[PDB]
Amino acid sequence: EHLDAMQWINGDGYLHNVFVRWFNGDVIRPKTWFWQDVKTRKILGWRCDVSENIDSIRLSFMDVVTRYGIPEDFHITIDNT
DNA sequence: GTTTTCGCATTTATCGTGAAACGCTTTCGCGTTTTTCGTGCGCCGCTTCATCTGATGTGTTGTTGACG
Repeated sequence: EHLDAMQWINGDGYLHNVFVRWFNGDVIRPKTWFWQDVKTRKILGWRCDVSENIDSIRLSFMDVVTRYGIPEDFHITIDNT
C-alpha cells in the first residue's frame, strides 16, 4: 500500500546524557519524547521533562495534531516489543 | 774575336701581421610534453540503538555540648 505523509507516525523516547538545571532548581538528566513521520522522517513535535511519563507523549501529540492536523486514516506506532 | 764573369732588373715567392672565416661544442630559448600533486566526491563497512550513571579514605574545621 501507499503511505502518505502524516498517515503513519512513530513515537520514541530518549534519555539525555547532559546534566540540566531544571525550572525547580534541581539538576537532572532530561527525557524527551518525539513523534516522527515514518515516510519523510521529519520530526513533527516534542516535549521534554524530568522523567519518563505519559504527559510528554500526550502533549507532543497535541503539538503534532494542532500544527499539522489529523489525517482521515491515522496510524500511530509505539513499539513495546 | 770567343767565352766567362759581374752588375742590374723584373718577376715571383712568402712571411709577418692583423682582421676575418669557419666548425665545434655549449647553452638558452621557446613551444609543446610529461609527471606529480591537490582537491573532490562517492561508496562501503562497521557499529550502536530498540533504556542509561557516580564512589572512597583521611584530615580539618566548625559547631555544639560540657564543664569550670
